[PDB]
Amino acid sequence: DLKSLAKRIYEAYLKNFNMNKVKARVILSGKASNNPPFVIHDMETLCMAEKTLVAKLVANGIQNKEAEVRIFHCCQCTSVETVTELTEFAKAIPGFANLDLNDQVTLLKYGVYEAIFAMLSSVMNKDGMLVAYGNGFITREFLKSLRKPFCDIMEPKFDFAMKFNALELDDSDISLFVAAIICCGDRPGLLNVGHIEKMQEGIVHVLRLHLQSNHPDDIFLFPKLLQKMADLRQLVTEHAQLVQIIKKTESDAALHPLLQEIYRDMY
Ligand SMILES: Cc1cccc(Nc2cc(Cl)nc(SCC(=O)O)n2)c1C
Ligand SMILES: Cc1cccc(Nc2cc(Cl)nc(SCC(=O)O)n2)c1C
Repeated sequence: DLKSLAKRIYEAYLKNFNMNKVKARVILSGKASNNPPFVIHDMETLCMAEKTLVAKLVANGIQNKEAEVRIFHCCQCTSVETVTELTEFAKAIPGFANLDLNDQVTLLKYGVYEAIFAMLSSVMNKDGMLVAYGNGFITREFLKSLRKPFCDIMEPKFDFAMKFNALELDDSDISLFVAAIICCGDRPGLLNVGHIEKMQEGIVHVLRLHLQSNHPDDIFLFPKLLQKMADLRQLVTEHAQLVQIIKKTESDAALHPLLQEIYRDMY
């Protein structure tokens, strides 16, 4: 029964996310054959990568804009796609589809970015992150090179990811972790907190059992992951504040309407 739950969540994860850790680590390891990632480490390579990966935009003249504005809009596009995937994943979580329609929206509103930065670790190593469906690799140092405030976007997530990747979780662990993130009983605005906590309790229960079987060498792995969930909520809170800064101080860098709605009245 509980392994049913764990397998259903794992299978929904493998099915709904176009990029997962095993596939990411292959690309990140320099392995693979055709269509390897284009490395984006300075202005020259960013322009080259854009001419191949976003041809229509280049024809619209985006390369007249600041590199920081293109990178930010690239980030937004990835976020919209990942929110779409997480929304479908959550539907595959047992019990979620039975919740009130307003509570589903609320759980995903507060959960998506915590889950996003958790799973972002999977496509990060100490030197950069995968982008563009595995076809680009943008270096950590190039991102640090951007003018403020855009140089402050990615680095706190690199810092989180290096410590998160140190736990050596696999997709079977991560799928349960993300399920636990979404089914969070203390989100603001929740109508039926009681059903969500019962849903949360069952998922975390399976997580605890799964980590017991999958990581018998890490005595405190379960409470370490509880702490990472708190760490992610703080990271998202801070991230929403930097995005709000960029929204008002930085013109040319408008916010997408799906993401705008996520941050509205969030924190
Ligand atoms: C790392 C990478 C890969 C592929 C394309 C791009 N540049 C982008 C990507 C996107 Cl989705 N959008 C833009 S500019 C959009 C606009 O100016 O409204 N520029 C970048 C920065
Ligand atoms: C899965 C993935 C990989 C790479 C980038 C992104 N989007 C990000 C990541 C970071 Cl650290 N920052 C941003 S700012 C735009 C937004 O708030 O959605 N967007 C995402 C969501």
